[PDB]
Amino acid sequence: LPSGIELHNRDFLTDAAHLPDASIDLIVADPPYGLGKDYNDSDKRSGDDFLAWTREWLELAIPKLKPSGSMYIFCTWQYAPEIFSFLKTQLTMVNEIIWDRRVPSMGGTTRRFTSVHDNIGFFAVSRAYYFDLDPVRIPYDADTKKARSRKLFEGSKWLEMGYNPKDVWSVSRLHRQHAERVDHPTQKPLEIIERMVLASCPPGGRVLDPFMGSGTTAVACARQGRDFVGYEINESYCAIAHERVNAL
Amino acid sequence: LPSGIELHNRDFLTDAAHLPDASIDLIVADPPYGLGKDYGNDSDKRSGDDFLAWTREWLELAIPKLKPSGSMYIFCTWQYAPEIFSFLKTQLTMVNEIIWDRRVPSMGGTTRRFTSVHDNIGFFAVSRAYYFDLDPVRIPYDADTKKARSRKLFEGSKWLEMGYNPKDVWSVSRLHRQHAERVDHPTQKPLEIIERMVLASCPPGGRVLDPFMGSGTTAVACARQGRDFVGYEINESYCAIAHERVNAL
DNA sequence: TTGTTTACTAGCCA
DNA sequence: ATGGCTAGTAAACA
DNA sequence: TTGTTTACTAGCCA
DNA sequence: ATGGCTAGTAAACA
Ligand SMILES: Nc1ncnc2c1ncn2[C@@H]1O[C@H](C[C@@H](N)CC[C@H](N)C(=O)O)[C@@H](O)[C@H]1O
Ligand SMILES: Nc1ncnc2c1ncn2[C@@H]1O[C@H](C[C@@H](N)CC[C@H](N)C(=O)O)[C@@H](O)[C@H]1O
Ligand SMILES: OC[C@H]1O[C@@](CO)(O[C@H]2O[C@H](CO)[C@@H](O)[C@H](O)[C@H]2O)[C@@H](O)[C@@H]1O
Repeated sequence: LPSGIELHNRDFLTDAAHLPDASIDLIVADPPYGLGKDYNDSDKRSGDDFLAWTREWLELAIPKLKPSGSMYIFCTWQYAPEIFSFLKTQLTMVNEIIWDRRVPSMGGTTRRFTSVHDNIGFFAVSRAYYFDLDPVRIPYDADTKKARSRKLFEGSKWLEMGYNPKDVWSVSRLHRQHAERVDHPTQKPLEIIERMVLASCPPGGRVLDPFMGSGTTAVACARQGRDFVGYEINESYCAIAHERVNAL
Repeated sequence: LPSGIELHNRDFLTDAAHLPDASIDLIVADPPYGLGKDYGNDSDKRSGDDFLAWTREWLELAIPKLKPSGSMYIFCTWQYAPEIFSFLKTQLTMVNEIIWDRRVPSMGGTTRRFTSVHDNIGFFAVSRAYYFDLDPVRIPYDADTKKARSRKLFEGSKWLEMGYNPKDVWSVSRLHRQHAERVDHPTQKPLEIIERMVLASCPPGGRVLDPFMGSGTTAVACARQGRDFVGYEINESYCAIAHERVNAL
């Protein structure tokens, strides 16, 4: 395991104290959504119970942010207004990013529009948070270049280097047979996590994942060169995280 | 003006008495986002608690106008969506959170954030027996995509042979100024998405309310789809365009 | 071209 | 207050 | 092929 | 407390 890469198979809430306050540049928080998934009982909480537990781990993770830190939190629309409304009292919301998973959730419903997107709250401790777009700009290919280029835009940073990813990221969910896929139920694309890691944490900086699971953020910090602290209570997920960071 | 489509050049929050309680099948509300736009008025200049109290006020007037099967779509920005949705969940139940991918991002010149190309829409319902019909809004596959999707497991399926759910993310590009449908409105919404709402959550003949009709896109939607419509808008210029868009059908 | 699957069925009736 | 039966649900990876 | 624009800069300075 | 100046921000309509 590399320098700065820390994998703790420990309950984050008990072992948060073991992490120094104001010592993490970025928190990549993909916690249980409260959707009844089989991880333990972590995602088997619903309603005000789940909201209370969410707040409980958030008040432990927030103080560990440096004055320049930022945070991305994954959630479902079913709870996003409340969790975001709470986090707006503690930090400032810089963005709401929509992961358009392209592939919709199945079930067989016809009484509503099917879920295709996940909500991501992008918060910051202060207005002097760190944000660097250049590493995450998306380049135009030759054809997309020739289409967007005009003598009003020639030389513009968005044209030559790349455009802003925007607050909706259209990336397909990892198929079970995808090369990236491992033995985790709710994996996250490396594209997404890597974008966030590059855009809000200095090189060699510290990224905390209170609910790390497969080490997706761990892999994202291994490459791109950033320090990482992870917390996953499931032994098998920590194993797969190790294998994922020990193959780069 | 056609029958069943009513256009009012007044303030909504004050004519709410006129509207009967439990008469509206569907509310399609596109309110001021609290963003500083100039609608010819200063309604979108409110921010923070001012904006949110004003929002909750007009909402407390609009909600009783929905009959039990009633539903509501509400446009908003991510800066105020958590609070607005949190309040509305105490009144009605949230069925969906639809994200309007406007495809074209907001301009300004920032490099410290992610440019906006999403608007939030809250889909709430009064009861669990709310009206909803997906078949009018199913998206049919074309001769190439259905072929790419058709497997023996899916042959004869409702979603394959007819059309799939539009999902809670609608990637409909914003209306360019030179676009044919575009009128002289600062924040015009495309006819596609409002027509989708009108077709799905309002039965043929039902009454739709747009407290902030603007250019009357909901009026055109209700006229083209055989649904009654009522609207409110203080700008007479916007109401004039709202008219013209309906008489042109 | 094809098997298969991913964080988000639901309304009745009993 | 609580299950079970039903008609039903996409895009994209290997 | 090309002009033009649409609900959402941002920090500094005199 | 107030503009102004800067360095910038894109898909898609006509
Ligand atoms: N108290 C807890 N502390 C640390 N991890 C937890 C805790 N409770 C649940 N978890 C784990 O958090 C993970 C949530 C996952 N959605 C994270 C997946 C991860 N983002 C990935 O891309 O693979 C689950 O695997 C849980 O086992
Ligand atoms: N009290 C008010 N009552 C009725 N309309 C109002 C009020 N305040 C502001 N408005 C208008 O509400 C509209 C908000 C816009 N989103 C309407 C756009 C409209 N959905 C369209 O299709 O273009 C503005 O045109 C306002 O002038
Ligand atoms: O608006 C529904 C919304 O509420 C949530 C919590 O955000 O669930 C709560 O409210 C439901 C109302 O239908 C109850 O069924 C549920 O018991 C309660 O927790 C979400 O599940 C849903 O998105």
